[PDB]
Amino acid sequence: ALFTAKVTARGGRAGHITSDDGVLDFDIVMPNAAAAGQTGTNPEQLFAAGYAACFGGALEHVAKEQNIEIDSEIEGQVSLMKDESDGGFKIGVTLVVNTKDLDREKAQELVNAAHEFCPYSKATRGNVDVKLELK
Amino acid sequence: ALFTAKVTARGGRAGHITSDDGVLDFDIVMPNAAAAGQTGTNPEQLFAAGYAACFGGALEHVAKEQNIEIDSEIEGQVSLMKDESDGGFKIGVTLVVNTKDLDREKAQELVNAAHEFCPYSKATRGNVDVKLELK
Repeated sequence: ALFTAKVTARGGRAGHITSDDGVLDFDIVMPNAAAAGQTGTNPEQLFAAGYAACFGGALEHVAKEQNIEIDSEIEGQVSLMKDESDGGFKIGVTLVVNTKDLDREKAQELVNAAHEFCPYSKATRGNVDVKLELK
Repeated sequence: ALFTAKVTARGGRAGHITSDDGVLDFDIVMPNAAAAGQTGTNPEQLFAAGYAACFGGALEHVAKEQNIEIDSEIEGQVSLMKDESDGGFKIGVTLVVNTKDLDREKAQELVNAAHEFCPYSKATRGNVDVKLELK
């Protein structure tokens, strides 16, 4: 292990998360948060944030390998969905990649390489149908 | 989609994340590259948060399905590891489930059930070593 990040979640779908280091400190909120005057995050948003960040790191590393400096914005879009197999729930993911002035052919190549490197892509491979979009 | 969470990552390993609602607004700081004492989050910490929350919520639900009102505390521990398959990186997860004032046998049963329910468990199936531990 290079490092272990620790976060404690108390109390379920209306609960609260505090990272070991205090950097993360939030309520977990339900769909009616605005109406109820609550503020916070949820597991989908946390997923979106992590995957966006993971993918940016991966894109930067693959580019580096080719001595390319990239200026990127990655929008992670994580959807909660009904799991008809189960009567339960599952996740859907889209990543919209903005690589600014990078030639598009190169952008396409590095996005694919990034998807093979990013630990979140590896963790979800074959379970989630991760859609990759360039702009 | 029931709902879609959206978060944008600017840059890479030392970049920044901002959720669309501004609730998450953080610099990316890797614990292995934070010599100046920089404050921030990372993909492993966001995943520890998210999976702790998801599992706590899953636990709550399965317990309620068994007519049990559970008070839950879950520590997610997400390690970044070397991946010898490709000389790259991968994540490992441990979840430490604290079920207070509750029978350990029933506790384990409920942990087993929450793991089938939690969408992050479904998402990572077979690709991440996920350890479920009690106390």
